[PDB]
Amino acid sequence: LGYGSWEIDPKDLTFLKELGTGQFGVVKYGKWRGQYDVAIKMIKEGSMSEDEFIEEAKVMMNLSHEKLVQLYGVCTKQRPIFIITEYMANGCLLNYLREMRHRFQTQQLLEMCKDVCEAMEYLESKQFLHRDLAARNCLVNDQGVVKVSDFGLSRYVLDDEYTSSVGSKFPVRWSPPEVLMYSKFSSKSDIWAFGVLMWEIYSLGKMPYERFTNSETAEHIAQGLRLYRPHLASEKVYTIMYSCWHEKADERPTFKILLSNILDVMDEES
Ligand SMILES: Cc1nn(C(C)C)c(C)c1-c1nc2c(-c3ccc4c(c3)CCCC[C@H]4NC(=O)c3nc(C(C)(C)C)no3)ccnc2[nH]1
Repeated sequence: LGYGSWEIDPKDLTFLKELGTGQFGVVKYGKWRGQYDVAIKMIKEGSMSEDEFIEEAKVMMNLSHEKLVQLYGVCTKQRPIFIITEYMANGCLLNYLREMRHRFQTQQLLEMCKDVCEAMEYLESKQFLHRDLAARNCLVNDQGVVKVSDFGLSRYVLDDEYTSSVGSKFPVRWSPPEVLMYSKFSSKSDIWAFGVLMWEIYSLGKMPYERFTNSETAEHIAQGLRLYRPHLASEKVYTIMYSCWHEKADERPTFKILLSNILDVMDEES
């Protein structure tokens, strides 16, 4: 009584560990009904357009793919509201990449790219944009599988420093020229970001354009210059990520085409 299909009873949650603090505040690890691992976003007051998100959560619930971090439900009766998601034991892809001890083989790096590409192909098939695809917004489970996280939530951020294209928190380094110039988001801006994500993976989580500021990056990419080949990327892998950065959005591949290209390179580089 008093819960829709989207609604989780917060009394069913056991809080176990703090995972960190992001754009909407603290996120914790816990259990649901004593036995199911979950992550719990405790949505900071003022940080989210909550009513709009709650309506969208109904759509997000139905986005189900193995390589997408699942939304399990929301707790909306109380302030702060909670968002309950799939838990990922190996944490953020960016941090995971930066842990040199893993000493990833290039086949593992390509598999990470494929994991993300599968998730993104699924989202593309639902005409659903991520809008902030980057290694920091991917997660890794205890089997080393990478999944895409927090797809679509950018739409509900109430922080001008995140939303404004000249804001301090805006993902300049993952954005195509038409986003930077006209804030024109499309499937093809997710494609561009995916190419940068591939670059992050093969660079083991270096900052894209690490020697530039955001402002200098915007200027660089408007002049047609690009990231260049990470040491661990083969020429074939580099060709794939580079294909994501065509100046003309309509000349960039789809995620289906990228997936096919990644599978081909796996077959050629096994
Ligand atoms: C990390 C981490 N380390 N470890 C070990 C290895 C030490 C573990 C187990 C984790 C871990 N973390 C998660 C999370 C999670 C997701 C998002 C976030 C957080 C945590 C908090 C950190 C800040 C970003 C934070 N962004 C957000 O909440 C958000 N960003 C957005 C954007 C795009 C801005 C729209 N929307 O929500 C979810 C599911 N399983 C997890 N496992």
